Order: sequence, then structure tokens, then C-alpha cells
Amino acid sequence: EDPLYWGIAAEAMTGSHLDEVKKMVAEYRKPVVKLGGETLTISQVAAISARDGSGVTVELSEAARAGVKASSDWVMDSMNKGTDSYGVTTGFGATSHRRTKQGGALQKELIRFLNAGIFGNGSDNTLPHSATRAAMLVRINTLLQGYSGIRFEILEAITKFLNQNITPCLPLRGTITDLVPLSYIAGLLTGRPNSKAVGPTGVILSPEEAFKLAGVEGGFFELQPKEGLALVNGTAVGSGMASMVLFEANILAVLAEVMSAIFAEVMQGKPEFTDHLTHKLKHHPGQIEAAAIMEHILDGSAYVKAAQKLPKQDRYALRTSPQWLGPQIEVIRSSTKMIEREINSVNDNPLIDVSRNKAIHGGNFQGTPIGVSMDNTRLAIAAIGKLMFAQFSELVNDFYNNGLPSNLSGGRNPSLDYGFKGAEIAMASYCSELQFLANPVTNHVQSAEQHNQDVNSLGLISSRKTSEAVEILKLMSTTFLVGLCQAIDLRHLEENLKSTVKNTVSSVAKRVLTHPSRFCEKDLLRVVDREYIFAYIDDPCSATYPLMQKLRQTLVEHALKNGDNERNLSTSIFQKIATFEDELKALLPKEVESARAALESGNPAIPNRIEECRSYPLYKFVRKELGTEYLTGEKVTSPGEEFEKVFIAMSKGEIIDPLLESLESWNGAPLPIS
Amino acid sequence: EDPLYWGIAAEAMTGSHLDEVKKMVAEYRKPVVKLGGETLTISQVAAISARDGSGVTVELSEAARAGVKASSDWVMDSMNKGTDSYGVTTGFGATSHRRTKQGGALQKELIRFLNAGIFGNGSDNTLPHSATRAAMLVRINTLLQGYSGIRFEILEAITKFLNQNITPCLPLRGTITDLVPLSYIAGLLTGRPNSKAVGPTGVILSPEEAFKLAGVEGGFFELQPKEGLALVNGTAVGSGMASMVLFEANILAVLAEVMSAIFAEVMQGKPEFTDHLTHKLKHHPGQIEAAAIMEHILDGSAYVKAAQKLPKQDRYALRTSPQWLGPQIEVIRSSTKMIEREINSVNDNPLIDVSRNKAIHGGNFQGTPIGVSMDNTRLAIAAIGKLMFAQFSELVNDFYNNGLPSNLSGGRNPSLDYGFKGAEIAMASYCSELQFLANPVTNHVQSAEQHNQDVNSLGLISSRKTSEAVEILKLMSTTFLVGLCQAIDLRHLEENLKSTVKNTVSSVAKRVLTHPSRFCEKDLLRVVDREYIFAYIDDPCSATYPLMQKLRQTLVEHALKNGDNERNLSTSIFQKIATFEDELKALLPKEVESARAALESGNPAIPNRIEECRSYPLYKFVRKELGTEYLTGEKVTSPGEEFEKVFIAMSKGEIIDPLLESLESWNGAPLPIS
Ligand SMILES: C=C(c1ccccc1)[C@@H](N)P(=O)(O)O
Ligand SMILES: C=C(c1ccccc1)[C@@H](N)P(=O)(O)O
Repeated sequence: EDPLYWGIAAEAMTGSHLDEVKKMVAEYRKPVVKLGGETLTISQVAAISARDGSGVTVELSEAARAGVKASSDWVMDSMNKGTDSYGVTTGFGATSHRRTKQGGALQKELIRFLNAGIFGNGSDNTLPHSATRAAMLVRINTLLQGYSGIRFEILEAITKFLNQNITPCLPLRGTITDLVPLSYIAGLLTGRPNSKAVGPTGVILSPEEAFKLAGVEGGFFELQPKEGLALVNGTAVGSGMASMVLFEANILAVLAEVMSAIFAEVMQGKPEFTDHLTHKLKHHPGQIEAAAIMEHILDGSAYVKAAQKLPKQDRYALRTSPQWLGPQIEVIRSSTKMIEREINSVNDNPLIDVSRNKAIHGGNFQGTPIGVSMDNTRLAIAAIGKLMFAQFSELVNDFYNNGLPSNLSGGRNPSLDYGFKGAEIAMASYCSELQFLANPVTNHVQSAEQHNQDVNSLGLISSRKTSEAVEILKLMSTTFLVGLCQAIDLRHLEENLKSTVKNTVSSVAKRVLTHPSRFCEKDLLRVVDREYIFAYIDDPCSATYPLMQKLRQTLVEHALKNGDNERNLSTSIFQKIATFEDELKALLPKEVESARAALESGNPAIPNRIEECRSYPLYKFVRKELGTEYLTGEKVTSPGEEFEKVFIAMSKGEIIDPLLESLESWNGAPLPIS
Repeated sequence: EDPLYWGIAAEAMTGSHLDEVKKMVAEYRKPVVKLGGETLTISQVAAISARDGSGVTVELSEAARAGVKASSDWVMDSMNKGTDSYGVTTGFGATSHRRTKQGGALQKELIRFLNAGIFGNGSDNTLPHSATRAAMLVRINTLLQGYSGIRFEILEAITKFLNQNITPCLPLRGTITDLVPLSYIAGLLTGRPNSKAVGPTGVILSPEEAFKLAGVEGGFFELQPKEGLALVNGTAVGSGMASMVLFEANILAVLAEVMSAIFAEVMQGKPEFTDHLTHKLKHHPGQIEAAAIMEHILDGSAYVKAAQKLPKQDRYALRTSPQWLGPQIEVIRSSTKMIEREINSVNDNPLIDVSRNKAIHGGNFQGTPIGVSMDNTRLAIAAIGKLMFAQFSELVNDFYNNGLPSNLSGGRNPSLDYGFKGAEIAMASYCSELQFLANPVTNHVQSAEQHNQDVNSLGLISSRKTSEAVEILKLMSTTFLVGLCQAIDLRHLEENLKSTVKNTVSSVAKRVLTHPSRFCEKDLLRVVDREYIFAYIDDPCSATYPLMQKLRQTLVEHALKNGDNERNLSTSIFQKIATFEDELKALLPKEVESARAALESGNPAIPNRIEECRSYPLYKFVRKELGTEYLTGEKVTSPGEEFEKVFIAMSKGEIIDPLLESLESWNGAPLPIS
């Protein structure tokens, strides 16, 4: 039926990406990660990788013990029968013609010469301790399947190091994917003299102190034949970090879908761009899901529903966002499956097949799935950030943001409030560096190790660059999300002040215009209805702003059509202009300032419509739970001070819950075509 | 004084880039290229490379004959003394341990196994015949210095092939820089059975036919010891093409400087951005020259001088263009010097030093100067095109082009004329592909030829990508230059129609406004002076366009300040509005149409100010000599039809003369700081 396992691979790509993310989040928060060599998820690797006191613990399946012992015993019995085994009685790699009977000394030597990394002083050349934990977890998962020929006791010791947050120090570079950095795990286990570890609070430990604080009894391990090679001959570091990167990339792809919808909300975009017919007719599932998610947010938007009771299309960053995000999500999802197979693979060599009484030589250490998926994922991250840069740019440009202030300036005086202009330049710098990062790593392969390794994956180098790309995407997402919340509040200010202007224009009209000028009150209010508040509200009665000009234009046009009644000063509309303009100038500025002051005090005449929006949890989280403040030149607070709050919260995973809550009433299908 | 030749290298970088270009152009057009191994310029290589009947001929310096014979004789005498010489009695490259006494068969075999390229059918895998000519010229120049040990007769035969435009067919790929493609020159010379050549009209020739049409007498050459290796062991193909690319890149850099100034002219930019103080204070000579060149054009601009007799700063694509272009010009100039040294180098191995009675083994075949200069030059080409894309985008956007029509639309009805919108999308596609091409080639080095060639330059691959970049820059320059000429004509239309509107508004004012409304004629004309013609001229009396609205606003504001005189209908300014508006509506549309029709017939009321501009030669060349037409929706002609004229002319070098003429009165210094 499925002898090459294509079909079981296809099965994992069914169901929505969002449900996959919901499962990942639930898996991440489980208190125990039980390893049995076969069920490791990127969410479990991400959970173990954290060094933030979540309390997650690792436990080893007792079901693997028998297979582990069988291959360990097999190798030891092979050593005693005098047989010639690669990596056991022979040299390594291109020098495998050398032979020896000192199996123990051979493995000791293996770790010694693989300790060829460089740390220097400080931490710049050190693998992040979170990544080292991920690699430890993943190495255990490989060795547990019973094909590697290493004692279960060593796996238990690595488990204690994880559960006590005692982490060996690994070099950042030195691997083409992972012998050298993995040798620094083995060196801790053998107590090498240069081996160092870091405790939970950051203190450097000797191997002795580390064993002590981890509760590993029995002294340092003396590696038995093949045991050094089983520890080092795998892709655990590259795939470990790729899991951490993919966990965050998946969640950020959902954040990008939702923020594209909040973007549409505050831009007053046409929700038609999410119509299921459009996306159904292209078949791409990423684009169909993306449209449906944004459709869900917009179908529960108080802005859209308000507009319904009262340019045919938007620019690409809004209208084509489902077409744009769709394929990036498919890449991230497909890359995730590839990494999940890699972290559950037997990446080791040779393999001990006790059932056939032999060792199988092969290339499962070749981390191509990591290189390929990380290269492809990094390009997709860059495409997500380029869209986010385009959206941000639209949002802060008054040419394109449908009446929002230039720069999303917040204060009363636009000459002393340039809003997000600095943040916008920084968004360009983020986006540019992201497009550089989008270049591949895996097309830079050198013929290595005396040309024995004449192809090699560069997996971990690629994972490291995708991790950098993810951090930049977080800087962009933070900056965008705070911009969106500012725009939300500006729409709130806009609708309240617009009501005040309309009430004042009407009341002054009903006074000074009684004779036949009564007819033009409807036209004067229409001037207010159609004019952009932020084009004039900082100085509403200024003669050079559009409100006074167009009100006066309305009075003039009514007088010109007023006929012979215009010839009698008693019924002349033109003769009412200066009275009207004086009366409005006398009352409108204070009415506007009062309503604004009432809004700033929490007493708006019209409540903030975000509160009735499916997108409310993200706004509430940013503005109310984190206390991120509305940004104004009338205060000293910088945009960066507020970015910090969201960025630190995003990096602690606190965005996940409000992100998912905005979608929790979605049934996973697009709306009927209406 | 200068024992490492840094100082003589520094000397070549003095004087202006423009004077260097002027010399290059004069050198290109000389009727004879005399090679003596030491004076080859990129302009001579470009001139020889052409297959367009310019009649340029190659002649060999008789002064080199003695050195050539001496090393040829030396090698033959070495062969007869039984001595062991690399490439003469030994195998090649990584297999140099093999030995033989059949020197002739060794060189025959060398050409045979180096004929390892692939052509297929058609021309896609064939080196362009212009590049093959460049490589032939450059190979002669290396061998003429007397260090290679090859007969002068063979150089004379290649000279005949050049002077009769008989060109051997070379494969496009196969070289890491140039044994394989150079072996197809040697194969023609030895009459190999697969060897093919192309005549002047394109007919494929056998080696026999080629020798016949070239007038090479004496039959095919039988290579003597070392002669095959001297033919193939050089960088001639990479450096040959790099010369052709650099010749055009230098001229296009001057076109970019000048077009940046014409851009400023039609944008009504502030010529202050070229002020010498600004650029002097940065020391960069490329930026100082660039500013001074643009300053020269602007100081002789009738637009600027007109504006003088009657926003403080421009956007970056205009204001920072000298800062942007400066370093690209320095890179192109420095790369040119590197290639000129390479095409005059003894790139061969081993070298025969008769003066010391020995062969010198070395690495002069290592084409790093080509790879490095082409990689650096390609990045600079991309930066020039990115600026040109930014400038074009500004020019066709009515938000930023200071009153020019959106899309530079040309016709009477903007709803049926979308101008350069298609060209603008194509400019984005050019710019994007250019930014891709900007990636380096020389960071993709493979350890080659059984790891004997474990570093290699990839020079020719880089030259090929820079050549592609140059072609794209030509597509952008063509499209930009035709856009600039359209804008020039639109400023001509703008000033003529604006005069017509002002005359009509004045004459109707002086009639229907005589009572005290005489005072507002000055304000009404000011409305015309300050309003953008193209914001209303397609329908000048439309009530929704700014002209009628603001004229009416002027009459209303004068009536409001007219006081008690406004209360008597005899002296009421408001009572004059509908008369004025009716009178203007009756006369202005036909006055405008008449003046426009008079302009289209060559009878403008105001001549085209381009005629008094230092930039006039480029406009005259494009619009009048090439017959490139003003683009309008009222005709069937496409922008591409007009692009063709300029692109084909640009590729024939016909842009050079008008380009240089626009600068011919420049003394090479910036203006005094005033
Ligand atoms: C080449 C290898 C190696 C190199 C250095 C030390 C230990 C092993 C192993 N990847 P293998 O291909 O399994 O022999
Ligand atoms: C390695 C070389 C070679 C390879 C194939 C054919 C002929 C020569 C020469 N570049 P060289 O380094 O001069 O020996």
C-alpha cells in the first residue's frame, strides 16, 4: 500500500495549520516530555529548550531499555570476538584504514580530537544554552531506538543534566552537520579537563561540580567501544535548533495572518478580498486558510458592521495578503514535518542490527533535511517580513491609510509629534537585513575532511541564520502590532471628535441659519461626514484647513442657487456666512478640546469599537495587560519603551493566548459564499 | 622609489573620470589597434570585439618579434637537449608525473582533451562571437611579450582571423578561469575535425574554408612543444569580456550622472543639492565629480534660469544622487584599471626567461583580478540601476513630480492614457532582476581538477553575469531616458497652456469685473500662477477641478471683505460670480484647445525651453534624430515601439556623442562656492 512511506508523510499534512498550531501550544505546556525515540515534536524540543523555570521534565521510556541493552551488549561481544568494526577497532573518516585493539582508548581519543572548537572569552562564540539543551534532548531520542550500542546509563545521565538545568558549554561553530559540538557533551560525561558547564543561574561548573549538582552518581563515564561515536555522530544540534526556530515560525505565521486582518480593520479595507470564491478558485490550501482566518476576524469586526449600516479595491499589501502568506505557511508546515522526522530519526553510523547480527554502514548523519528545510523556511520568513514591511508602510502613510494621521501621530500638535517615523525607518532596516538573511546556506558546501565528506549539509549553520531571521521577524511584529494598536485608538479618537464636530456644526447651523438657508444644514453635515477629521482637527477653524473652506463653499453654492431671494439681505445666504463662521469659530475649538479631554479621561461619548471586535484580545493584551501606552508628542515616552513591553512579552510566549483567543470561535471553515 | 608598482598604479587614477571616458571613446574609434603586449586598453578590446563593419584592424608590433623567437627557439633547443620541462615533456596539472618524449603528440593531445565543451544545437551554449574576438585579441597580447615560447606565425594567423572577421566557435561554459574555450581557438589553428568557425555574415565554416577566407597560407599548424599550452593557459576569455563590459559600464555611469541632472531639471529640483561645499566636505572624488557634472548641466538650464527670475529639499533619489553614484564610479574606475593590467599581463605558465636560461613556474593563469573586479562592478551596476529605478518612480508619481501628470500621460483624456504605467512595472522587473544579479560569483569556488586547482577565480562566469547586468541597465536607461524626454515635452505643454489660462482669466476678469471687483484680478491670476495645470487642464471649467473652485473662492473672499459695498447689487462682488463663471466657461475651453492644437503643429506661443539647455543634445538626439515620438493615448503607438529606437541606438553606441556634447563646455572643475 505505502512501501516508501510517502502516504504516511502525506497524512501529517491534513487538517488546518491553525489546529496544528493549537496542538503545538498544548504540547508545549505539558509538564512531562516522555521520550521513546519516536514521538518527539518540535513543541517538546522547544519546551525542554527553555531555561525559564517552566518545570518541564524529561523522562525516558522504559520500553526502550531492552533494545538499547541488546545493541550495547552486541558491540561488547563483538569486541571480545576480535572482529573488525568501523569506529570500534578502526580509525575514523578518511583515516579508517588505521586499526587498533584498544577500544576504550579509541573512544577517549575520538572525544579529544573532536574537541576542536573555540570559545574565546565571553559568550559570542558559545552555542546558546537553550540550543544545547535542545541538542541533548534530540541526541537521547536518537540513541533510545536501540540501534546505537551505548549504555542506557549514559542517556539517564544526560536526562539528569536536563532535569537539573546543568548544561555543558558547546562551541557555536565548528560543524558542517555535528561531531565537534556534540563532543563537548561527551566531554562533560567523561569529565574532560577542559569541559565546562553552566548551572541554572549561570555559574560555570567543573565536570565534578556538574555531576554533583545533577545528582549523577558513580563518577565520570569511561566510554566503551562505539559509545563516543554514538554520542557525536548525529544531527542533534542542527535539528535541535531547527525545532526551536520552527515552533516560533509557526506561531508567527498565525500572528501574521491575524495582524493582516487587524490591518484591514484599521485601514477600512474591503473585506471582499477574503471572499472564499477568490481563494477556492486557486486551490492553494495555505491561501485558503489565510483568507478564511482573516475573513473570520473581519466578519466579527465592529468596524465592518458599523460601515455596513451606513476606490473599489485596496493596494496589494492588503488585498493580496492571503495569496502572499499562503505559500509561506505551506513551506513552514512542510519544513516542520521534515524536521519532526529528523528529530525522530536514527541519525547515527554505523547502525547495529542485532536482528541480523551485523552493523549497517550508511549516511544517516547527513543532515540535508535540516539544511534544506531551514534554507526554505528562512526565505519564507523573509517573505512574511516583506509583506509586514509593506503593510506597516501603508498604515503610516496618510496617502494610503484612509484618513489616519501621517506617522500615526498621537498628540494634539502634529508639528511636535512625528509618531512612528523613527519606527518606520527601523522597519526598513529590519526588512532589508531580513532579505539579506534570505540567501541560502546550503549552496556553500566545501569538500571536507580530506574529501571524505565531499557533500555535507551545513544544517546547523542554516538553523542559526533562520533563528536570526525569526528574531528580526519578532522585532517587526512587535513594531507592527504596537502600530496597529495606536491606529485602533486613533479610529476611536476619530469617531468621537467627528461626532463633536457634526453636533457643533448642526447646532450653529440651526441657530444662525434659522430664512431659506435652513436647506443647507443637510449639506453642511455631509461636509463633516465625508471630510477626514485628521486633515483639520488640530486646528478645526483654521481658514486654510478643509473644514472651514468646504463649509463656506457649501454656503456659497446654496446662495448661488438661492435666486432672487439672494437679492434681499433679509433672505441672503451669503449675508449669513460671516455670522456662521464667527459663531463656529467661537464654539467649535472648545467643544473639540472638551470631547478630546473627556476621551483621555475614559469618558468618551462613543465607546472604543475594538471592544466588540474578534481582534479585541490582542489589543486588550497589548494596551491593557501589558500597559503599552498610546504614543504622543505631548508626553516624554518613546515608541521603543513601548515596543520593549510587547517584545519581551512576545519572547516569553505571552502573545500566544490572546492570538489564539481572537480565533477561538472559528469553526475552521470559510464562510458560505454570499 | 616604487619597487612594488603601487605608485604607477596610483598614477592611473588621477584626472577626472569624464576625461578618462572621453579618451576611451577616442581610442575606440581609431582605425588601427597596434598590439605590442603592453598598451592594450578596454576601448581597443571593445573596438575589436565589434562585428559591425567599423573596419578597425589589428596589427602586430614588429618590435615583439625578437623576444617571441627567442623563447620559441629556447623551448625547441631545450627539447633537443633532452631536458625535462613541465607541459613540454610532462603531463598536465594533477597528472604532471607522467613523462613523454613525443612533444608534438603531447600538444595535439592537450587540445583534444581540452575540447570538452558542449554546444548543442543553436547558439544558447555558444560564447558570443564578439567575446571570442575579444579573447583572441587578448591572447595575442599576452603571447607577444616573448615569454611564452610560441611561433610568431601563429599570432599572425589569429590576426588574419580577426581582420577578416572569421571567428572560431567557442563553448559558453566549461571554464573556471580559460583552458577549455581557448582550446577551440587552437583547434581551429590545428584544423581539428570538430572545429567550426563563423564568417562575417554568419555562415559556418570548416577549418579549411576558414583558413581560405582568412588568407592564412601554409596549411594547418602542427603545434610545437609548449605551443598548445601557451594558447590555452591564460585568462583571455574572462578578461576579454570584462573589457567589453567595462567599456559600456563607464559610459553608462556618465549617462547616469547626466540623466540625474535632466531628472532634476524636469522635476524642478533644487540645484543646491549639487553645491560644491556639500561634496567637498566629504572628500570622495566620485561624489565630487558627479555633483560637478550635474551642477554643470543645471547651471546651463533654461528651466533653472527661468525659475530664478520669478519644500526646502527634494527626496533622496534626487538630493542624494551624487553621494549614491560617487562610489559606484570609483568602483567601476578602479575595476577598469585592474582589468587593463590583466589584459596586458603575461598570463601563461610556465614562463620562459631566456635571460636566465630557465622556465619559471607560477600561477599567472589565476584570474582573480577578473573575478574580483567583475563581482565588484556588478554590485555597482545594480546600485546605479536601483537609483535609476527610484528616480523613474519619483518622475511618474504625481505625488512627487511637482505637477507633472501621473504616469507622464500625454493625451487630452487621462482616462484613456495611462502613460508610462506599463513601463514603470517593467522598471521594477528590471531593478529586481538586477538586485539578484548583484550577488557575487567568486564565493562559489570548488576544489577542482583532482584538487590541484583548489582555488580558482571563476573570472569568466563573473564577466558573463556583469554583462547581463549591463544589458538590464541599458533597458532601464532607455526607458528612463524616453521618460525624461516625455516629461520635457510635458513641461513645454504645461507652460504654454498655463499662459493661455492666465490670458483668458485676465481678459474675462477685465471685462465682467470692470465696480470695486477690479482689485481681485491680481488674486485670480495668482490662482493660475500657483495651480498645477495638469490638475485641471483636461477639463478646465469643471466645477470639481481646482481652477474653478479656487477662482470662485477668490471672488467670495473679496466679497466678504468688500464691506457695505457688498450690500448694493451695483457693487456686489458676489453678484458677479455667475457672470464671470459663465463667461469663462464660454471662452476658456476653446482657448485652451486652440493653444494645444497650435503647439502640436509646431506653433507654440512659447518655445520649448529644452532648446536653451545644456542637456539639449540628448533630447534632440532622442526626439529629433531618432524620431522617438511623444507618447499619447490619442494615438496607437506603444511606449515599447519608442523604447526600441533608443535601445538599438544605445547598443550601436550612438548615445555617446550627444551624451558627451551636453558636457563639452565643462572645464572639469566645480563652480565657485557662491
Ligand atoms: C566521517 C565520519 C567521522 C569523522 C570524524 C570523526 C568521527 C567520524 C563519520 N560521519 P562516518 O561517515 O560515520 O564514518
Ligand atoms: C593545471 C593546469 C592545466 C590543467 C589542464 C591542462 C593544462 C594545464 C595549468 N593551469 P598549470 O598550473 O599551468 O600547470
